[PDB]
Amino acid sequence: QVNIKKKEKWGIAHIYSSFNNTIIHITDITGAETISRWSGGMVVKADRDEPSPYAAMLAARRAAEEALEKGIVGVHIRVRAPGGSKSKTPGPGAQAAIRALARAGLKIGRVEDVTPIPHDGTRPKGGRRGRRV
RNA sequence: GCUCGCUGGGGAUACUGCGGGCCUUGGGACCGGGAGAGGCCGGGGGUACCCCCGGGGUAGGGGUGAAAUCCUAUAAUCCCGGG
Repeated sequence: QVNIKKKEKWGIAHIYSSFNNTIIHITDITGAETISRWSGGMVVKADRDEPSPYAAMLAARRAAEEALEKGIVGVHIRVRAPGGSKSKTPGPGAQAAIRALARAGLKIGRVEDVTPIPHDGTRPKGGRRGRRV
């Protein structure tokens, strides 16, 4: 690690928001180095706390502390969602992670839509009425 | 008055049938601008999924109303680049 002349590293904080868990992973600008990867499960094991927003807040906060050591001080936030036969809407940890970043002191200059939306179409599981209980 | 089904001649020509003539009002046909997810063929773009190659990166991922099966450690999820 020499040949820094940017004078302020920037990291594209990736947020994958499933209804089944929330994962928060941060990489530098390139994407070529992962500093942090923290998931809801690693925070707390209980299968319902896994997508829960409090669990997601703390996972994002942990990563955020690591990012500050690095001198990652600005973040782009890239929101996506599951998409191949799931709902394409982002889960609860999106809103939680944005809040953990806002408290954490990492300033957001862009908000980015890299979510799976096809222009070629994908069918999600149902039963001819969608999902039901 | 009767099922009242049949017959012959004379007359009329509105309406109907037929033969002839005639007219554009119906019908089909002509020409010019114009719009279109009409049909047939060829070319081509991107989004998104998937597979595989390489990098990066650990311990859970996945799934639900909750779960469980299941999936994962010479490494899955995760994140990048390429085909």
